[PDB]
Formats: sequence, C-alpha cells, structure tokens
Amino acid sequence: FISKTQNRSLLRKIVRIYDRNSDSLDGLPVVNLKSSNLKRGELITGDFDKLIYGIPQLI
Amino acid sequence: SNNVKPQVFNPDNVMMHEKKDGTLMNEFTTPILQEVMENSKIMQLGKYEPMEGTEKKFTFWADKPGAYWVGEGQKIETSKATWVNATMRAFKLGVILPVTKEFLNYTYSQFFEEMKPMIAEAFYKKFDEAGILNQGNNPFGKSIAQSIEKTNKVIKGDFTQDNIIDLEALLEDDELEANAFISKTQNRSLLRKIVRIYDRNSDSLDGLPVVNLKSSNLKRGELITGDFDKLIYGIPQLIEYKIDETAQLSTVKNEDGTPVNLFEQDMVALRATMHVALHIADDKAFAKLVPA
Repeated sequence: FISKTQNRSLLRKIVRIYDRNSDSLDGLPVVNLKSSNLKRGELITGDFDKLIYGIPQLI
Repeated sequence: SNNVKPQVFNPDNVMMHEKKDGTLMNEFTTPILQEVMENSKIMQLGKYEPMEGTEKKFTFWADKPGAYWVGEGQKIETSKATWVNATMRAFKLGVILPVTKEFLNYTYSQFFEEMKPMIAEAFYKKFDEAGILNQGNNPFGKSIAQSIEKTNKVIKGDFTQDNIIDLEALLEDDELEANAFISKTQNRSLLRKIVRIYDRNSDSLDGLPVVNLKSSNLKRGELITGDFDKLIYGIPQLIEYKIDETAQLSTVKNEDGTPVNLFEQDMVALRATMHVALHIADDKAFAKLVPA
C-alpha cells in the first residue's frame, strides 16, 4: 500500500486490520509518501512488480 | 560558654552524631535502598549534543533544493538550499550537604561517597521536572509543557481509544510522528481499562514506549507525547564535588541566629555542582491529553 502519514489515524481507529509496529495493513507493507499532493482520505494499492524503472545516467 | 548539648540548626539540614536527648549514634548501620534510583527521562528520551562552552549554536537544514524536468536542450533552472539558526545555553544545578565531624568520624565514615548517587538522582529529577513539566522554577524558558501551551496543541478528555489516537494524530498533521509517551504511573489504571491498546508487559501504548515520571506535578488524567528526537540536551560540566572544612554557610543558621562557620563549629560540607542545557528543536512536535 501507498499512504500519506497524515492518515495513519484513519488506519488506527478501524476494527485489528492495521498495526504501526510493522506498519502493515492486513499483512501488506504500507509505504509513506512524503509529499503534499496525496490527500488525507486517499489510499493506493497494487502489484508493484508491474512497475518498472531504469536509470541510463546515474547523477 | 562550656555548653555541651548539641547545636540546634535551622533549617536543620546538619547531620549530627548526638541527638538532643543524648542518644549517641555509635554502632550505626549504613542505610540500604528500598528502590532503584531514577535516571533522567530527558537524557533517556532526548538527543545528546557535545558542548564545551555554556552556549551552543545550531544550524539546521530547512529548505531542500528543488529539481526540474528538462527537455533536450531546454534550460536547467536554479534552486536554493536554506538553513535556520538556533541556540541553547546552560544553567547551574547545585546542592550543599553539611555534616558535623563527629558524625563523619564515629557514625558514617563514607557518607560523602554514598551520597554521590543520591545527589545525581536529585539533579536528574530537577532537570527532568524543569525541562518536561516546566516545574520547580525552571531557568531555560523552554520546555515541553510551555511549547504545548504556546501551540495550544491540547486534547481535553478521558483516556479512550479515540482520544489517544487523536492525540497521536495531532502530531502527524505536521508530518511529525510520535516517538514515545510520558505518563505518571498513577494512571496506568486508565490505560489498562480501555479497549487492547495498552500492555504492561512491554509497558507500551499502541506500539510506542511509555516512560514514567516519578514526580508529583504530572496529574492523574494527563498524558504527553511527541517526537522526542526534537528535544536536545547538553552537559558542559559533569557533576563536580568540592569538600570543604572552613567555609561559612549563610543558608543555615545556629539557634542564636548566626551563620554556620565550619571551622569554629568543627564541621565539614560537600558542595556538588553541575551545568546542564536544554533546547526544544521544534515546538510543534509535542502534544498533551488533559482531563475535562
């Protein structure tokens, strides 16, 4: 899952389906985006092995 | 004057071999300890900073540089890294322990060595209560409690799953995530009977550690949380002990009202001092739950 940390609250108070100790939702890892564009109420999930990236030039 | 009853003192902090009824404290058995004495919770939770004067200057990164997507042969734009300045100063803790040389010879030969752990505990408690709770006439003008009062970052309510989670969430609004809780052990009860969110086996609340303050100033219904890496402390002087046999002590008085002279009166005193410094690196990083 992809989340914004501002909505851990909404994952804590539902019943448990989430834990912060591993930071996992229903057994999958939650990854936090440190950005302003993913809003409070929004959660993303997928088979992320279907996302491929490459780097022709290192910095 | 040829007076042989022992001196009465005010405020009466002097250790004496003879009691006023004439009991002589020979064959004295060294006091044993009913506890394990407390570390500083500031020094447990906060970050240490090496300090060599009594003032330290901090520079923190504040703005990260940007980046641009650029087409082939398009102009790359410029960007800026920013920092912010901050500073912390030290203050002095101290105590004096006066003792009569009869007491030091015949009653408790090692008193000024066995007192050192207890003096350290007294300084740690004084520092914790000053920097966390803003209590005991703190010098710094900086504290967790004063940061929470300034930001008004407070929940009024009972210990409930909603109020404890809303308290933690009140930090994450600022992208800051809580790193611990501060509690008074008298309110473990209120953490036990809510449903579970707490366990005593680890003494953790919702996965974070709970740290107990052994002080009277944090009330029953009150719970504190924050990103405690935003609390920084330093120690220019580790505790130094000077033992003296000839000073006057003005802060103690004889029964006749005179200051205590250690040479005329055949006495010894231990002076302990320490310099210690506190900085709250981000005053938004802390929040409090308080009873209605």
